[PDB]
Amino acid sequence: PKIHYRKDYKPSGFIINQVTLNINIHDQETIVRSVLDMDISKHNVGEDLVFDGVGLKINEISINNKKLVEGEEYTYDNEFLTIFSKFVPKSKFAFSSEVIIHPETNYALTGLYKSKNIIVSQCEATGFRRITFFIDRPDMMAKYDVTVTADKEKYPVLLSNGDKVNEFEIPGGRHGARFNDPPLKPCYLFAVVAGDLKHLSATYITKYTKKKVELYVFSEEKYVSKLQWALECLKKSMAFDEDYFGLEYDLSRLNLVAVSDFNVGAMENKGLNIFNANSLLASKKNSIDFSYARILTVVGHEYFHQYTGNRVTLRDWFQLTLKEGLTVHRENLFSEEMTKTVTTRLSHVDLLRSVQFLEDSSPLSHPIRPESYVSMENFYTTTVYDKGSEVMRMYLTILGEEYYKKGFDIYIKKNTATCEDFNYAMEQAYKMKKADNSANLNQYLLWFSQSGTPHVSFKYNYDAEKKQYSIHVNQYTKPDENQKEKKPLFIPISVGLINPENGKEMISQTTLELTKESDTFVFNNIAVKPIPSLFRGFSAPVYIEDQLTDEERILLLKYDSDAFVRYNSCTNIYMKQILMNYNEFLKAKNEKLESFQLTPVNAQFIDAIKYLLEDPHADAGFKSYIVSLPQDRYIINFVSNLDTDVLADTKEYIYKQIGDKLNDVYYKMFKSLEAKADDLTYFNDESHVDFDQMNMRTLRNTLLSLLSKAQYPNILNEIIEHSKSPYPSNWLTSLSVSAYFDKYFELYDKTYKLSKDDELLLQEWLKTVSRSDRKDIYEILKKLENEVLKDSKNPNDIRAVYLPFTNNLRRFHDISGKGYKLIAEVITKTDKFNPMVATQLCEPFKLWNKLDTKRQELMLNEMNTMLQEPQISNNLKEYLLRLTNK
Ligand SMILES: CC(C)(C)OC(=O)N[C@H](C(=O)NO)c1ccc(-n2cccn2)cc1
Ligand SMILES: [Zn+2]
Repeated sequence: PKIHYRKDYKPSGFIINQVTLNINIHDQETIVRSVLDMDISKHNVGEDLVFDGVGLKINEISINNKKLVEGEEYTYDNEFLTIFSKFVPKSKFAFSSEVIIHPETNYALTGLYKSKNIIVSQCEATGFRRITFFIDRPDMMAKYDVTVTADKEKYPVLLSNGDKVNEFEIPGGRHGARFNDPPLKPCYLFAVVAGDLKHLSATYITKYTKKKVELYVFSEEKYVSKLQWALECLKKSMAFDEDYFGLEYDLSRLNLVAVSDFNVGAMENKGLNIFNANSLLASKKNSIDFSYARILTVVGHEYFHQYTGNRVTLRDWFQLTLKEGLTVHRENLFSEEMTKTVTTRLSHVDLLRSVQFLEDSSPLSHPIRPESYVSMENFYTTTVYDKGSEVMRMYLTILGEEYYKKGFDIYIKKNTATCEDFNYAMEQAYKMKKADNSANLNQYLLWFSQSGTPHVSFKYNYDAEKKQYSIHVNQYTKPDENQKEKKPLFIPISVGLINPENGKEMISQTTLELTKESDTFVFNNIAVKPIPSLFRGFSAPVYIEDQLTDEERILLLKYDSDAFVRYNSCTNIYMKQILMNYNEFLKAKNEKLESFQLTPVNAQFIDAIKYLLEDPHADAGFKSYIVSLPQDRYIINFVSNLDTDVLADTKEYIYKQIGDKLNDVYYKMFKSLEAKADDLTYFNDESHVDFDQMNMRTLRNTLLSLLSKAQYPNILNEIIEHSKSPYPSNWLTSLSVSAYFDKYFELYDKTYKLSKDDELLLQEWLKTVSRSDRKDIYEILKKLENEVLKDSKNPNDIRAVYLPFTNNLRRFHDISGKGYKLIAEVITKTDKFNPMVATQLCEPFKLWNKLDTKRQELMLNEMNTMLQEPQISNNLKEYLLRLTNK
C-alpha cells in the first residue's frame, strides 16, 4: 500500500514527446491502439520502463515495431507494466500497444465510460492509465494526435482536444474523426466524447485581438433546450477574465458537454469541458433557483482553468491547491461580480466554517498542501479547494486590486510550478506595494504547510481623555497530528471602527497585519468609544472570538457597513444563546431534573431582527440568513461530546422563542413579498436571471418553513397555494414544509408527477423528500428505494436519496444507530462499483469523535464493519482508516 511523499519528488527518467491514439468503439468493447514517441531524459539511470496501466487487456505491446514477450521482457499485474531496461533503448524509441477496455461496464466513471448513450472520458487525476499505458503524471507533457471511430448511428458526434482535421467513413456503418492538438499538455487534460449530441452555439469576439471564438454547448437531444443559461455563463466567464485579468481565450473553439453520470461537478480539458448535467442544464420550469448560481460558478470555474492551465504545469499532485485554490478564488470573484448580492460571499463563508472547519478539526485534517497521499482520488477536499481559495483570496486582501493584479501577471509571465512560485510572485508585488525590497512573504508559506484552523481573539481598551483606542489581538492553532508545535500565521485583519452613536465609520479602510502570536494595534484621534468591525469580508479563514457584548453585536448587526461582520455578529449572538440553552438542557437531562429554567433569547436581539426584516430597503438574501440559526456542522465545532438530541431541543426552543414574537411579522412579509418574488414577467426568457428575485423567493421559502413548523393559524392554505407555483423552488418548498401536515403524501404525489419526466428535476424531488422533516422518514426512504431509486448507479440519484437525510439531526442520529447502519449499507453497496462516490457518502461520519459517547460508539462500530468488508476498495479503506485514526 505505497505512500507517496512530497519530499521525494524526482523527474521521470523518460520523456513522451508524441501520443498517437486510435480509439475504436464497438458494441461490446473498445480497442485502443497507442504509439508513444518516446525518449530518454537526463535523469535516466538505466532503470526499468514502468507504465501506469489499470485494468487493461493486452492484445500486444511493442518497442520499435517488434512485439514484446511476457515473462522474459515485460510483466503486467493490472496496475503497472514493467519493461526491463535491458530491452529498453537508450535513444529515441517508439512504444506501441493495443488494449481492450469496456466503457459499457465502467460504473466507476473514471477513465473511459458510458453515460446513458454517451461515451466520455474522465482522466483527472489518474484516469488516463485506465484508457491506455502511460507515465500517468502531471509533469509528463506531450503532443496528441487522436483518431476516434464508432457506429455512426449511435455516435454521430465525435469530439477530442484540438482541431478536427479529418472525417472519414468506414465500412459497416461506422465513421471516424481525427483530432490533432499540437500544443504540449498533461494526460489528465486529455478527453474524448462520442454520442448523439445536440448543441447550441454562438460566436464570441475577444476584447483585444478581436479573434472569433466558436462556443458550443452539448447535451442529449432530450435536454438541449436546457443549455442556454450555460452558454450565457460561458460568455460571462470569457468577458470577466478579459475585464478583470486581461486574459483572452487562447483557442478558436470551446466545447461544453453535459453527461448524466459524473462523479463531481465538471472537468476542464483543453478546449473541451465535460460537466455533470446538474451543473450545466437548467430551465425556469424544470430547475430550482439554486441551479442557476451553480451553473454560473461551475462553468466559470472550468473556464478560468483554461488560461492558467496553459503556461502553468503542476510539478506534482501535491501542488493541487495551487491549481484548484486559485481557480476557486477566481470563480468566487466572478460569481460575486455576476450576482451583485452580498449573500454570495456569505454563502462561501457559510460553507467554509461548517464543512471545511469540521474537516480541519477531524482526524482527516491536512494542510492545503499535504506531505503525503495514498489515493489521489481522496486528495480533492474542501480543505484543498475552499481553504485553498481563502488562502489565494488573502493575497488580494493584503495587496489590494492593483498590486494583486500585478502579482498575478508576474506569476503567469515568470512561469513546472510550485506553491512557492506563486508566493514568490505575490511577494514581488508585496515589495512594490510597501516600497521596501526587504519586505517578504516567507511566513505566508505556513498557510500551505500548516493544518488546522487558527483561533483569533481580541481585547480592547479606550482612553476617553486620550482619544486613544487599542485592539489587542491573539492567535493560536491547536496542535494536531500534522504539527506538534504550531507557528503564528500571517493573518490580515480587515477592520473598521463604528461610532455607536450614529453608525458612522470612524477610520478609513484598514487591514491589520498580524504576524506574531499577539500584537497591540493602537489608534489615536478616536473621538468616542468605538465598536470594532472585525475581519470584514471574512478576511482570514479563522475562528473569530470577538469578545463583544450582545448589545455591541446588535449594534453592528443594525448599523455596520460590512455584510459579513453583520452576519457574523448575528451568528455570535445565536452561538452564545445555543451554548447556554444547550448546557441548561444537558444538565436537566443528566440530573434527571423534574423542573428547570431556560435562559430566554435576548429581547433586544429579537427587536433587531424585526427592525431589519421590516426595512423595505434591506436585502432579502441577508434577511434569510438572520432568521436562520447557524448550521449544525458549524455549531458542533464548539461543543464537546455533542448530544444531538439535546442540540435538537436547543434549536427548537430558540426557534420557538423567536417565532412566538415574530411570526406575525413573518406572515406579513411572506404575503407582501409574493408579487416581486414570483413575478413571471421573464419566466419564458431563458437568459434573464435575477439573483435578487431568487433571494426574495429564498426569503419567502425560509419564512414559510418557519411558519409551518410553528403551525401558524391556517398556514396550510398558503402551503397549498404555494404548490401551484410555476417555480420548482416554490412547489418543492411546498412539499417539504407540508411535512408537518396531513396533506404531505398528497403533495408528495403531486410533486412527484411534476418531477418524474425530467431527470434533473426528479433528483431535486428526491432531495426534497430525503430532507423532509418526517417522523416516518425511514419508511419514506424505503419507499424511494423500492419505487424510484432501485439499483441506479447514477451518483446523482444515490446522493440525492441519502445525503440530505443525513443532515436530519434528530432522525439520522437516532440513538438506535439505525441511521448510521443504513448509510454504511449504502456506502458498502456503492463501493462495489464506484469507490469515489462511496467515499463521498462517508461524509456524515467525519464528525464521529465530536458526538456523545454512545453515538461515537455506534458510528465507530459501523465504520469498523465497513472496514471489515473483504471486497472494500483501496479508496474507501484508506479514507476510513484515516478517519478512525487506525
Ligand atoms: C465544484 C467545482 C467546480 C468547484 O469543482 C468540480 O466540480 N470539480 C473539480 C475541479 O476542479 N474541476 O475543474 C474536481 C473535483 C474532483 C476531481 N477529482 C477527484 C478525484 C479525481 N478527480 C476532479 C475535479
Ligand atoms: Zn478545478
